[PDB]
Amino acid sequence: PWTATSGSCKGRCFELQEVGPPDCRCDNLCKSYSSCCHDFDELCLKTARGWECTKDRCGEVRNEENACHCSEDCLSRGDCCTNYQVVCKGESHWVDDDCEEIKVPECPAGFVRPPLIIFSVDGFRASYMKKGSKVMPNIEKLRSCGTHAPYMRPVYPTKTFPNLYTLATGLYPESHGIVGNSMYDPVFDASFHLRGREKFNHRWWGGQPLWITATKQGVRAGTFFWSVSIPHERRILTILQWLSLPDNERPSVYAFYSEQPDFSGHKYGPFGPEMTNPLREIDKTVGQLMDGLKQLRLHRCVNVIFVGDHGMEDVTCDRTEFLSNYLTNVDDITLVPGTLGRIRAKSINNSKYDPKTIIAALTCKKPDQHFKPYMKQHLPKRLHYANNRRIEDIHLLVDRRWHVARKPLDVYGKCFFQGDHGFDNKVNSMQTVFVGYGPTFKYRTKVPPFENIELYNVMCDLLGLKPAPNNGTHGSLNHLLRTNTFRPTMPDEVSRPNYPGIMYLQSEFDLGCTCDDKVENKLEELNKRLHTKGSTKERHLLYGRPAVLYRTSYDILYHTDFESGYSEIFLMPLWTSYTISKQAEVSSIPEHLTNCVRPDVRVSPGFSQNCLAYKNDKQMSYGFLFPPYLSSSPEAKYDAFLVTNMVPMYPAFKRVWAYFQRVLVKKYASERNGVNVISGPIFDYNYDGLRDTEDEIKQYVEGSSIPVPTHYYSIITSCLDFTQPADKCDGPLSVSSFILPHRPDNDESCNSSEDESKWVEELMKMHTARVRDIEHLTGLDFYRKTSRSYSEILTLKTYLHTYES
Ligand SMILES: *[C@@H]1O[C@H](CO)[C@@H](O[C@@H]2O[C@H](CO)[C@@H](O[C@@H]3O[C@H](CO[C@H]4O[C@H](CO[C@H]5O[C@H](CO)[C@@H](O)[C@H](O)[C@@H]5O)[C@@H](O)[C@H](O[C@H]5O[C@H](CO)[C@@H](O)[C@H](O)[C@@H]5O[C@H]5O[C@H](CO)[C@@H](O)[C@H](O)[C@@H]5O)[C@@H]4O)[C@@H](O)[C@H](O[C@H]4O[C@H](CO)[C@@H](O)[C@H](O)[C@@H]4O[C@H]4O[C@H](CO)[C@@H](O)[C@H](O)[C@@H]4O)[C@@H]3O)[C@H](O)[C@H]2NC(C)=O)[C@H](O)[C@H]1NC(C)=O
Ligand SMILES: NS(=O)(=O)C1CCN(C(=O)C2CC3=C(C2)CN(C(=O)c2cc(OCC4CCOCC4)nc(C4CC4)c2)C3)CC1
Ligand SMILES: [Ca+2]
Ligand SMILES: [Ca+2]
Ligand SMILES: [Cl-]
Ligand SMILES: [K+]
Ligand code: NA
Ligand SMILES: [Zn+2]
Repeated sequence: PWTATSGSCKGRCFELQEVGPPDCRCDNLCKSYSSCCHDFDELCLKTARGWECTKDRCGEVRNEENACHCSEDCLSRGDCCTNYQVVCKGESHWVDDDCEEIKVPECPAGFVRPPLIIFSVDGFRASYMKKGSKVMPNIEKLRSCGTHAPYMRPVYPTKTFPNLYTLATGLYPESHGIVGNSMYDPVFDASFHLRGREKFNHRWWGGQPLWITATKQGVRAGTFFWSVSIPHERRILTILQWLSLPDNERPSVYAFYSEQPDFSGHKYGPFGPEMTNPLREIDKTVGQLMDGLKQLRLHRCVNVIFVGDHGMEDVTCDRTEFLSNYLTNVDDITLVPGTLGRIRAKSINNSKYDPKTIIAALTCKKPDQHFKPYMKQHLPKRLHYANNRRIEDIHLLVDRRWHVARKPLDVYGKCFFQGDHGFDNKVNSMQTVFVGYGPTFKYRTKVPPFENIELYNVMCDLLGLKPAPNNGTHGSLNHLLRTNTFRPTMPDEVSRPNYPGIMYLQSEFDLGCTCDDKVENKLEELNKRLHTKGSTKERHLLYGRPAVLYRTSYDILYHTDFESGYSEIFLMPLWTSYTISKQAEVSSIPEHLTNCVRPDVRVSPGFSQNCLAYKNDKQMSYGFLFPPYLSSSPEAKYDAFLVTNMVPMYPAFKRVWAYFQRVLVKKYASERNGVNVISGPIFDYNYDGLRDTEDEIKQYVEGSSIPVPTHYYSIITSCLDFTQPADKCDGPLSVSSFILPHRPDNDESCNSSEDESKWVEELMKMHTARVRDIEHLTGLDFYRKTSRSYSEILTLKTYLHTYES
């Protein structure tokens, strides 16, 4: 829209509030709206004499034409060149100073809290920290002397706006709404693009980003965004000038963004020899900032975060898959292409368009096919990439180093580029960086890798703000912090369990399936009773029972080898917990326990499954949560065939589940010196990442009230010190978990005609999960009763086992 650009920026340069149409603008974003006053360049973007003081300029008379100053008044004016005190007052560059612990904020009088400066680097791959260390001394000083992770995991897709906005909000893209760098919203009937004006409309941007959270709570925020044409040196000088403002106008939070190294990375690849110079240049910018802070006596006052959005992979246009090689109908689709694919109908008036036929035509068609198609609800749940109408139903997960495109003309265009990003967020090349330096961060401390969704909470903790509701786990990053830790309380248990005893006779049941229990001494008779009353429960429930965080009716069921929380509403366990020692033996299913299920005399027939429904349902079979293969004794093996341990399983999924239970659990116990396993169903028919209520379930076992899970989870816990057995661990724990999709075929696994040893593990790795993912999906809270700090437990709950080298 039109602006009066006739007015002036005099005494307004980089003003901290964005003035409306009646005026022309002088803020750091004015150029991006073509709204600056005519004299913005002249007054606000000075360049004369460059960015550095020289000996000749020391004690110059102030000339207001200069980009920066070397006059005696510059310190109190806050506009010296960042090297002024080095060149003119015999001081050292910050990077040449030994690091010294910052135990408290050393701030000028009138500072109410340490400022936070967020320095974001686009496309800064995690491995640049080591690989570029010789050319980035300032960054290396921040890293070594402050708090750093070896890498930080971005969100999917590993694109720029989704990640930058996740850093801003603590939200998954599905929640904040920036699901891609390009998007179509069918409700608005509008398109969002990198180029163009639509991206500036507020309706795209969900959640509450840090600058708003700060403003709403009375903390002044620096104008976060810089028009691209403003040179980095000017952005630095501007932040330092703002930090020199009076107490009642000075921001408490600042942001710097660099388009490098992403710009060069796309052209040259992540490690192209051309990459050295951009890394040197970013390091020089960091050194300007630190030297400038040091001049202002703020270098032991501010907290600095050095963070990236995502990494960068080698991708060249010869590694392109074309949908025109697969689809005969290729002109009837719209593709959002590149390092991910999203497909929809070109016209909503095409009644032929059929997603099922599209998926089929894209599935395992070429031997080394470098993408895989998914309906979005079938994507790995760790990606949290489905619950937004801007995400098309059909998704293509693209292999690292490749692109997908609709037709070969479209690519001639990725042949002028050698790098890209966007792939699955567990891919090593997509990982990025985190360093925190300052009074509130720890000193010379390495922390484990963590996800970028956690940072918003921490930025809030650094500024004294209450975060808006978000997808971080607040407290899981307390180990990065010297002070201002957030100490939450465990959620309160909402439903208390029943503990049913023996209440039903065998003949009350009509299961249609019933084992012929033929076997029939008081040493063992009291033993069986004590096991049913929970005498072995300390062995199998190592960390307390899970708490149920919603209103329901459920029963705790005790057994020799396993304990369960059985839902009377869903007719199956919510959780089954058991411990397998390193010594445990695997056994096979005896004939008196084949093709049959036993009534559980603690649970009414009306609250039990039955076998007739499985017989009648020609598509659905059943498996067991506690694995009968791992029963401790032949007497205990009967418990594994109780109807209360049965769950609905498609025969295709049974292949996966049996291999897990019969092969992998024991392998893990051998490798990890025992494991504790908690397994159960998940119902997420509306693909929102949250536990379904009973009225959301779309599929039941034929002719019954038995709901069919969308997924099966397992949480596998052992001692981080693997010289201690899982059931006698004195210290921190180790965990890996999965959320496997409960699918009626193995179309996902292109090698599934082979033996399970050639494909099931690969599937499970792709569907690796955090405990916290499982908690959202089940309304359960785990690790209630450990010896450990609750924040250490929150860290453990956010861990993801990625399987990357
Ligand atoms: C990740 O973390 C996030 C954040 O915690 C989790 O996301 C939250 O999840 C909740 C459950 O799905 C969801 O609760 C909704 O809220 C509905 C109100 O939503 C609107 O207002 C929200 C609050 O706005 C105000 O406050 C904030 C505070 O900071 C300010 O910044 C605001 O400016 C306001 O002052 C607002 O956040 C929300 O934003 C969404 O929608 C926008 C479009 O308007 C998008 O721009 C934005 O990106 C958000 O979009 C996401 O979320 C929506 C779902 O809301 C989703 O569809 C999108 O795909 C996208 O994912 C809205 O503007 C409320 O109406 C809902 O109530 C129904 O269900 C409840 C259950 O208790 C019923 O009891 C209730 O009766 C009600 O039923 C009625 O309506 C039904 C639905 O239409 C209808 O069918 C029925 O018959 C009834 O009539 C429910 O409470 C939060 O909205 C959501 N927040 C965000 C930001 O996403 C997320 O779950 C976490 N993920 C995981 C995996 O853990
Ligand atoms: N990869 S690619 O897309 O092929 C490539 C294309 C070319 N390209 C550009 O044109 C850049 C993209 C971009 C520019 C210019 C300026 N810019 C911001 O000023 C910004 C900062 C921010 O910072 C958010 C901060 C929140 C706190 O944590 C640190 C980040 N957030 C947001 C928007 C999300 C709101 C925006 C983002 C680079 C990327
Ligand atoms: Ca980026
Ligand atoms: Ca759900
Ligand atoms: Cl995209
Ligand atoms: K069946
Ligand atoms: Na297959
Ligand atoms: Zn990029």
